[PDB]
Amino acid sequence: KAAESQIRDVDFASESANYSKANILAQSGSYAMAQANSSQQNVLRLLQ
Amino acid sequence: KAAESQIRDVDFASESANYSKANILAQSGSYAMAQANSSQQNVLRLLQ
Repeated sequence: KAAESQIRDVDFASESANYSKANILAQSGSYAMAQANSSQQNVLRLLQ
Repeated sequence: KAAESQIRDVDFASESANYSKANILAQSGSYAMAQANSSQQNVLRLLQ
């Protein structure tokens, strides 16, 4: 029963680290997308 | 998609320059046409 646990279950020690890392990366990626969508507003200064 | 954009779309950077240049040229050409039409009034001074 212990040898099976070694294969099947997850260790919350590492799992919470992975989750927090992925969450901060999600925030960063959302900011990057929000900036990428806006990165073209400068063209209007040419046209106006 | 980016490789296609490189071939198909236009860059407003250069396009606005081309457009403004052509517009100023149009104004100058219109003035030149007006002066060309008017450049014959001086004959009347002979006849009068």
